Amino acid sequence: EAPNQALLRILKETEFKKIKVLSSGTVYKGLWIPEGEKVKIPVAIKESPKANKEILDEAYVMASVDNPHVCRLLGICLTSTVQLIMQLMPFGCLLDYVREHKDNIGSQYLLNWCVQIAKGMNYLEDRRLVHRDLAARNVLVKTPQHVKITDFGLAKLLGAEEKEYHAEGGKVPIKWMALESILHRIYTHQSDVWSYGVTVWELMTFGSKPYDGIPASEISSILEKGERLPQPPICTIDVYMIMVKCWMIDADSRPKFRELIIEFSKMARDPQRYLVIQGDERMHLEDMDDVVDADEYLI
Amino acid sequence: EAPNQALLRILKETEFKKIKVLSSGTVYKGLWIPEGEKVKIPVAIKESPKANKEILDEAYVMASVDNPHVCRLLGICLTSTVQLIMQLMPFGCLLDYVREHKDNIGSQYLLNWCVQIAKGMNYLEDRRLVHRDLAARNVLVKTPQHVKITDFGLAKLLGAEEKEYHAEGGKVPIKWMALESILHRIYTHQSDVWSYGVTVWELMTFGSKPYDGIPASEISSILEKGERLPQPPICTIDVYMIMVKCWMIDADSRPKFRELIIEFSKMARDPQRYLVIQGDERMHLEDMDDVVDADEYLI
Ligand SMILES: COc1cc2ncnc(Nc3ccc(F)c(Cl)c3)c2cc1OCCCN1CCOCC1
Ligand SMILES: COc1cc2ncnc(Nc3ccc(F)c(Cl)c3)c2cc1OCCCN1CCOCC1
Repeated sequence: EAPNQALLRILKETEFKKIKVLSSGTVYKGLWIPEGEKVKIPVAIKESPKANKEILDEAYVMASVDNPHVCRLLGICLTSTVQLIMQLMPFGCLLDYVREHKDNIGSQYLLNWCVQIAKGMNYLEDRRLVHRDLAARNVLVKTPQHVKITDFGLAKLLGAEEKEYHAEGGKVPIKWMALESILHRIYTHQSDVWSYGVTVWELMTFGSKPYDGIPASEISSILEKGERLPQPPICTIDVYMIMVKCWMIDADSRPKFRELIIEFSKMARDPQRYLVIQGDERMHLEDMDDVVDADEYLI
Repeated sequence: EAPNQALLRILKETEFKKIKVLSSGTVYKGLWIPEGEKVKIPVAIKESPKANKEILDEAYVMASVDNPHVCRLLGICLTSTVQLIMQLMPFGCLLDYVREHKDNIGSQYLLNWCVQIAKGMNYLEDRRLVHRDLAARNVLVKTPQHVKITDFGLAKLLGAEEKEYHAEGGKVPIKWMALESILHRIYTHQSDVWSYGVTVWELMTFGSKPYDGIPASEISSILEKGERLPQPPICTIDVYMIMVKCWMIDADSRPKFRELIIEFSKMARDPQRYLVIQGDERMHLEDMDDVVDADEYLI
């Protein structure tokens, strides 16, 4: 179809200062001070011919997406060891965030996160991109009201009139996968819908593990036996029913992302009708002048 | 208003054995042997993206109702083809049952069925649910003394301060419909009252067809011409008068279900005063230890 005219920006190593380590093949929190632009941008910096190949395929995908609910790549640095520069998401990933803040999360936020994630996913679908790794661990938290989909490591831009992706053989997350994907390694936007269902379930149980203690090999048979993840205590049947629809064996019977936006919006507009959470109405979540968030830095 | 906290139960396909076919998109009589619970429950099992959508909207409604006179959903099975598991009603639907057993139905049973059906309908009204398809074909017979309202296919849970339901365009049963519903596609509990009147008429004539041989298009004009279904031979004017009240053009002038319970109870307490039926005082209607009826299976 259309030409991909995204720009890929190459950054000079001297344009950015690493501040502290966040993780360890080694991500830093840091600042990006482009050109002589009188801005400083908070960023996260990620720092074997297979490895380099992978990382540039990722940069390729992140470079091609532009949406308020998908992660923002600022550029790459071709230093001996390749660096990816992304928008800093100060609150980290949404799985840890619901784990660490359960006593403080109200229904309004849970439902907003579901709407935002369905918007990002609908946007990927429009771009004919299948994510293949949607999970709460792959959702970053810019602020508690603003999340973005990340981790484009398994993602696939569909070419042509390719309607599905047939994968080769790698390590792949079984507990978030559509059954067609597990059985036949086929991936569609419809199988992203299934992972969306699991992701919402992880949010609704405040971060609990799907099918905890079940080994991945059994998952296939359980699913065809017709079993699913159980209704989270906070969920009304309205919200659960939506999860279960995401888990229909017939892929075309699963809701579309665009429909998930509508359903979760309807509910977000009266949150306590749809999630029942104890204590809900009571829950709220140096040289620095030139600081500008990546979302405000458009070039 | 309130959060719907019904539970929706997902059953494992191996937890249930189909026994014989009852109908044909294909209902089976069978047994449900949950968990390792040392119980066996008699059940009926019902086995295109529109179709799946419909069936789950139904499961949604049946899951949200809990009353001795409304059908009992035990759960769903998300097998490639979706299965609904319900309580087995051994005597089938009440239309066929009055058709097949006319020489044996006394006034006591006729009046009890009217009370039970008004109780179920009053309970739906409390739940702000409009059934829209009340008819004797949609009443199941657990035992000759115990019937339950079924077929939630057209049913609508009213949200908000919605006082009516305005329907779109589908195939809808004209002979059981309130005139507002036919003319303007408006549905209230008050239009369920009208269908209640027709349903009682089908019971009182032992299963005969309302407006037999009249085509549905005429029905509107007949009704506004002021014509109604005729007084069944067995009915005293007491009982007929109640049918006719259910058929007033002014919807608010029709009785309430709660009032129908009272009226039919008064009559059930002296049945031969209100229905005159020839021969009334003379009419009566393997590995199995662990069998338990769904009504006794509360989880
Ligand atoms: C403030 O927290 C983060 C913000 C982040 N903001 C943006 N991106 C992150 N990760 C990330 C991931 C992939 C990348 F290519 C790049 Cl460049 C960055 C981030 C990772 C972040 O934290 C990593 C997870 C912190 N942990 C890891 C160890 O213990 C549990 C909590
Ligand atoms: C013993 O008879 C039934 C008991 C039933 N018990 C419970 N439910 C039934 N139907 C039903 C309807 C919808 C459903 F989703 C499910 Cl799961 C079950 C039943 C349907 C039953 O029979 C179907 C009607 C039998 N026929 C149909 C063909 O010839 C006239 C008589």
